[PDB]
Amino acid sequence: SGKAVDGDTLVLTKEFGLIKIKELYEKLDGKGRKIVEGNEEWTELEKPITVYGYKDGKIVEIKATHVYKGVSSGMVEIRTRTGRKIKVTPIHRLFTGRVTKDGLILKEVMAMHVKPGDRIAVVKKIDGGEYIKLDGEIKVPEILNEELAEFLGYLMANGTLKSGIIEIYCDDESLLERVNSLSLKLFGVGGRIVQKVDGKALVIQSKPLVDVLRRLGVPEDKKVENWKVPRELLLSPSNVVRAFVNAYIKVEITLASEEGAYELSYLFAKLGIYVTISKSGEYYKVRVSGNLDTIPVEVNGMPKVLPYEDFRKFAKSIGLQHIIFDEVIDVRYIPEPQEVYDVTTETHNFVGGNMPTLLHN
Ligand code: NI
Ligand code: NI
Ligand code: NI
Repeated sequence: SGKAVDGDTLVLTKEFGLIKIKELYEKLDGKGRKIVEGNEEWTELEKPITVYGYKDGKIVEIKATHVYKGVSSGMVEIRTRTGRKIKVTPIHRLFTGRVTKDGLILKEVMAMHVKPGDRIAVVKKIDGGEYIKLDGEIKVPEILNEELAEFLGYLMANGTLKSGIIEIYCDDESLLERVNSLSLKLFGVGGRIVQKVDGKALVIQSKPLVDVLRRLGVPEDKKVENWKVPRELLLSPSNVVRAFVNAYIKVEITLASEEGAYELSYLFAKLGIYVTISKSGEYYKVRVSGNLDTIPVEVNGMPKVLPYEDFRKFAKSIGLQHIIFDEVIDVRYIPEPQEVYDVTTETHNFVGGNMPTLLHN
């Protein structure tokens, strides 16, 4: 086998958003020049796609030129403290590393040899994105600007899409006037703040508004099985995502959708926001804290581990990041054959996993 990952491993791409690598492979398969050797297959893509990777000290957009599928006789599963869970072939590479006076020093380690306590590299800040254009009756904003994203923030944070009706509950009357004002501004349709008998609420009665908001990917409400972040938000610029997130939080988020929680970790990473995920019973809890409680550094040119409050003093001393170092809590070998997948990029690394992780093929 080569250096490869489980088919459910999420990958952030420009062309398809956040997608499991087996589903990306099915879309790029054979679209180019193909080489088959037994159970392994390589395609040199006729049209390279765009993914994200570590390059010149930043997490940025990069080209991906080749795809791979084969079989591995077993896998390694690595669980870290922030909640990353990555399933990879034993020779797949990850990065350990340290913070020094002149930036990060990294070191490749095969997944088979990662042990608990290792500080592996994960992605805290994603640079990238561009304004997305969207698809008469209710007027619709033609690009996904900051105002539309702010509206969608409030909506998905505490709004439902009953009937052909939109309802948004809260206190803080200024938030609710803001939502109605933005609704009139963007869509030309307003609502009245019906002081409901539980608390205050805004309600907009427009059958075609809930419909285009559904087409945008807005969930009918929270507490739904397939709750997901609208695709276009992951692909948007940083200021748009900030307009969304500042509205979505008025700090923890409980969901029943594994996928939606993972997508949220990517959305927050696009703002450099440190995020953890935990699973209580069947529910997922996305917690929004800027780094771990201990940080691996180089002092005296020698390795050391510093608590957070000594690390911050040392870091302010030297001028301080897109990458941080998560702590492994569990390494497991799974002796089970499965299909594995890979994507070749110019940097020989890419950003994937249930939470943004720097993977090295
Ligand atoms: Ni290498
Ligand atoms: Ni940056
Ligand atoms: Ni509220």
